[PDB]
Amino acid sequence: MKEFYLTVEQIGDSIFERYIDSNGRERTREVEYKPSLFAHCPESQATKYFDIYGKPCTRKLFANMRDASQWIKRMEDIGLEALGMDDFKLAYLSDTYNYEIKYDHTKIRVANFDIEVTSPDGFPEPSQAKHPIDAITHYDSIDDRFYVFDLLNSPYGNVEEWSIEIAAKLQEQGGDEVPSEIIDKIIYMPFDNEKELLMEYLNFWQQKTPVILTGWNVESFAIPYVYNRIKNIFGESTAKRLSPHRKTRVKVIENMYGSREIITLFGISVLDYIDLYKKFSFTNQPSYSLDYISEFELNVGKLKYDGPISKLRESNHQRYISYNIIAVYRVLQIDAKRQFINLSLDMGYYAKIQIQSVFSPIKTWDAIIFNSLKEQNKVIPQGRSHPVQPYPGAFVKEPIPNRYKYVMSFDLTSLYPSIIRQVNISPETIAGTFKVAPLHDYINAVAERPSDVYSCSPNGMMYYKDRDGVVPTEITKVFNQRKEHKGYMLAAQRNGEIIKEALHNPNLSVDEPLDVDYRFDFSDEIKEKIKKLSAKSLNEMLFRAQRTEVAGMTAQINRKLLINGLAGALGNVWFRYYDLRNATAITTFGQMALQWIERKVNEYLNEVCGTEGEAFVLYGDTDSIYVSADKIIDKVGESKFRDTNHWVDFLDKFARERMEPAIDRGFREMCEYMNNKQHLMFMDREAIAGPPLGSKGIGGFWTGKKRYALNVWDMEGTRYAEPKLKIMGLETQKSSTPKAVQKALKECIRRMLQEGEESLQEYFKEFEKEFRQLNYISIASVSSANNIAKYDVGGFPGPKCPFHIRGILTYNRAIKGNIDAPQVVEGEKVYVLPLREGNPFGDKCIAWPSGTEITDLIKDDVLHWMDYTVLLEKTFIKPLEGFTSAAKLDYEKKASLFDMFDF
DNA sequence: TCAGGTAAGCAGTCCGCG
DNA sequence: GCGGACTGCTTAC
Ligand SMILES: Cc1cn([C@H]2C[C@H](O)[C@@H](COP(=O)(O)OP(=O)(O)OP(=O)(O)O)O2)c(=O)[nH]c1=O
Ligand SMILES: [Ca+2]
Ligand SMILES: [Ca+2]
Ligand SMILES: [Ca+2]
Ligand SMILES: [Ca+2]
Ligand SMILES: [Ca+2]
Ligand SMILES: [Ca+2]
Repeated sequence: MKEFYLTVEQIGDSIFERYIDSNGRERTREVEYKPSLFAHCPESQATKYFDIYGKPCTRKLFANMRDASQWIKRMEDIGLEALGMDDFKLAYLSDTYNYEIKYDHTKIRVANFDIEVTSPDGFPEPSQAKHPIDAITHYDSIDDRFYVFDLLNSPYGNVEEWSIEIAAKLQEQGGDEVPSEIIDKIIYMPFDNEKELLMEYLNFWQQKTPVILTGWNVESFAIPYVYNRIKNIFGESTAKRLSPHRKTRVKVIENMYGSREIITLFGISVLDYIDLYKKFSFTNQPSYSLDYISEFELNVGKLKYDGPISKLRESNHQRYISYNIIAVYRVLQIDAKRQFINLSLDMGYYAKIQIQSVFSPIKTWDAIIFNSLKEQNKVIPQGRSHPVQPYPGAFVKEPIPNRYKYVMSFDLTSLYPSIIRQVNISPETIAGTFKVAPLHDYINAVAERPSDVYSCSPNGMMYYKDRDGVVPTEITKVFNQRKEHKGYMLAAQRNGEIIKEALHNPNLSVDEPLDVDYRFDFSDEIKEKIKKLSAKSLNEMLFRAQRTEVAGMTAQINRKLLINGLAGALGNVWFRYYDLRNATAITTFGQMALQWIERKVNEYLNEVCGTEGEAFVLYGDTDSIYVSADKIIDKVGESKFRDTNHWVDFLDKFARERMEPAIDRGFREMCEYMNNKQHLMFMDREAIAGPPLGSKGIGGFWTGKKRYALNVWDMEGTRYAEPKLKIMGLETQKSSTPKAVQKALKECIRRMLQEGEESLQEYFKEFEKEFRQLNYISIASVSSANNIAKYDVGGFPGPKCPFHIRGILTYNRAIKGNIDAPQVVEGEKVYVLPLREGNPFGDKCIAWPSGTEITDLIKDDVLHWMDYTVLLEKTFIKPLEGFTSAAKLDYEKKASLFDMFDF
């Protein structure tokens, strides 16, 4: 096997590297790496190094890394460009791994741990670390073992040994329901004192030093706590053994509001799973507690316990230890599903970066482009300082607020990256500028053709056409990877729908799930065998189909994130290739393409229906168009269809055979208009929407930009066994809206689109009548809480105080002088509820940490003074009024004349 | 909420709107 | 009441 790196660090004048050697063994080496940088020179000619612009460069080989860094400072003092990779470990990896890296994950030590620390006086601050660490579970992926370190004797209590036998038993037997599949994988180590616990942990850490270190909030809690605790007890040198190079750094993380401190452990890549989840999951949650995310991702219920956590070890150490083990497991289960570690490794090695750099598309692209250019002997430019300037983005059409019965959407494949490729936008393909006409002139094809020589964007920029730029070239590579995984995702989706179909008629027989690859469309053979399976086996298969879909989704959606991130990286001052000319060239081009093809679709459809000037495109956002299809359906007549699937077939055929060709023709013309290098505007049908045939459903509606709902039957080639509501923007999609309210609004929408005005009024009446039985948490609003301090004036709301902040301030007064009550954390999310006037809290609302029950100190009093009426109007009625009005219907039955009986 | 980008919606505060 | 200016927060793309 080829070697691969595990980690890389710069310490003084040494590169420190952990790696896997050609034998498959983990290794560590110190390399006094001498870096090279470059300077412009006259042709000469030496001379094999050229900058991206083609200007000749002399390589300057440095004695050590500090000389190289100091030289960069001198070149700035003098006012001259210091060229080349100034992040010296990237140059190191580039020289040391001059090939496409093939990693073997089973050789990489992925660790995930969680710790427990008991605290009577509130939250155990990692900076202080003044309380004993009384438990650590550390799973090791190489050993496949959960290592449990359990403190028996504490100032906060002396406990008995944990029982694995009691832990395995059901909650109903009195045990802790530790999953049977991990029981045998537990290595349990009890300790008589915390010193002996920490000493073994460090010895253990040394024998099995993590490469990849993860967990839930491990970066913000477990790592800083463990390091500081050890620091307080043994001294800093001992704490520093958490790093295989014995180097650590207190690092300050800045944001908009304040600053926290984390501990950088050199020679380890920390990928905090909460952070992977937030970057890669593409879900906005009301809470990021492990409990909450586990429920959502895995459908496993909350770990129940009586009393507060700060009394749990003392009252139930058995359960304490067991919940610490389950915590670690639940993260592994989430990763088994979402595969974010795999993803991170994939991308990290592809880019040749430190794995933890995957969180930064800027750092990822810097490296991909650097390695690409080094291969051609090209030298990268120096990073400059730029002032942050706003620039324009996409076009969003203003829709006429209305019901819309029949809709087909069309969408451009990977828009921004395709534009980069079509136009050939790169730092070194800039050819010049042309005199620009107002955008509408280019849209309506009446402006002077920008150029006869170069590939153009309507923002004024012209690009070379002889060769592909390094941005287009490299972005094409990641795009192709993305297209493979998306293939798998869509295939697993289709497969999922065939299984769902077969569930309508499950055979009565004891059998097993078929060994199949859900990444590929089911053969006719597999299809028939499925029609013969039991409900149990079909369900087990659906689950696997849905897991294959989620793995494909992660691999595809995040590659899409990386490629789109390049488009935006160009508009980021910290990026080596920041150029607002290039970022605006991408966005302006997109504005044109959309509005150009709106004009084209209108013309085609107006011609084919024999009308003049009617809008067929009702809406569009960034890269998609929504086309009214009422007139196409009405031409062949609604009564001419067998069932819903029949008109869905018909429109599918209309869109694939008549529409897309016309759209392709239109986009080809725009390519030759802008004189682009390559036609890559591919706009395929996405969704086909409408009511169930024979129903009073309205099909879909829009209330404004980014706010609409559609009843979808087919999406990207997936024919739904059950119609799917595609709701964009509306309150059902916002994390700030209550759960109960999301469900209810959704049902109201379902009824409007699938059933009609009457069915809608049935539900609203019933909801309104029962809503006061709903659990207080399921009707709380959620909100992130920033700048509580800013609006805090002596316990009371300052001027302009936000509603949710007032709720927090109210919560603070009610719990004042109590260290044990859960504190609201600045920057996290809170649940919010309105309070009836006259309450003992003395204000109109209260807030408390989301994902939690409100403390028993005030719960009863909160539940009593809860303003239901206000909740109903704000979160539910108002939004519903907005839907019903846009769609031209009523949620309350209005008074007619056909009713007054007997009169 | 350390970690590509812009567009644009809605809740709420404050206050004008004779 | 409702909107406009403004802050704060969230989603669509
Ligand atoms: C979803 C999304 C889109 N965009 C921009 C860039 C996209 O090219 C453009 C269109 O978005 P999308 O239509 O959502 O996706 P896409 O065209 O990039 O890729 P595909 O349709 O094949 O899945 O909007 C972002 O900048 N960030 C995002 O998170
Ligand atoms: Ca815990
Ligand atoms: Ca698209
Ligand atoms: Ca798409
Ligand atoms: Ca059957
Ligand atoms: Ca789209
Ligand atoms: Ca097509």
